[PDB]
Amino acid sequence: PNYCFAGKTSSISDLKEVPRKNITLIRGLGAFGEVYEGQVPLQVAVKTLPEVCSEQDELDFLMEALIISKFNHQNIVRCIGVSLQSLPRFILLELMAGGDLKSFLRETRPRPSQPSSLAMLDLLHVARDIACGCQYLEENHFIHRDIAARNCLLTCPGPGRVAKIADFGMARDIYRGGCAMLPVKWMPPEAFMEGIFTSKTDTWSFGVLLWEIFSLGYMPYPSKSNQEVLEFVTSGGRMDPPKNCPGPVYRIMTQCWQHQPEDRPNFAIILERIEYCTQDPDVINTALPIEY
Repeated sequence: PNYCFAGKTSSISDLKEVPRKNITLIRGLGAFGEVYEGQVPLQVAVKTLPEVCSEQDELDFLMEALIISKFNHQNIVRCIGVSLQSLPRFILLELMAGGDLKSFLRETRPRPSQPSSLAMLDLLHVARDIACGCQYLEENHFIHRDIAARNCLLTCPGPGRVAKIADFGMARDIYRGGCAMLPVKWMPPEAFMEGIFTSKTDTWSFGVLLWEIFSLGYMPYPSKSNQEVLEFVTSGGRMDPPKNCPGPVYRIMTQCWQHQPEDRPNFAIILERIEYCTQDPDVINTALPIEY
């Protein structure tokens, strides 16, 4: 099977096959398939394909490799290569020691133990990082379909951290699952209703990611089920600001959640507005809540 991105066609032959003897698994790092820290030395993350898998699982794994390998942007996780000619098959990825963004936010919340673990600027930098990645996808006409905190990774826990889009499983499934597994809480009305997807789809999802970020890792639409959210959003309902969220930041969210896709900003505009928030002393001097 071939893969097309940015007007070019690649195949399995285009993937950089790394000799299996050059790859060593160091430690597990935590649904389908496991992820390890590895060495090729170059430190990598290793995603494995279970040997007990269907032919469709194999094609899915291949397509994931093709998709990530063809992106070229600092805010999308790099693919070092693959090891598909030995079993179990490997995809070799940029090692992201900070882990996933949702877990990071939850575990690094300000507490009386760590009163200054995070500040507004840290959150705005994460938002900018992912918005930069989204802008790259948008300008290359790639619709992610699942922009959410769980699908982003951090290079490290500490101050120089960079956030990157990591998981492209939904886009992979669509490129060629069930209702219960659909990320409804991240989807715009035209998406779950008509199955219409555009870049304005990802704009809506990014608004929800922004809420995730500034809530410090809460599940969107607290206390609402998927179907309750669907009816809520379809009726015009929107989330309230996260605790202590600056007005200028919340306004970016609500612009991302405009009912009509044409009324939602593209990512160039979103980046401009995030940048403006980062300049505003009243925004960045706002204290985040301390979780007791």
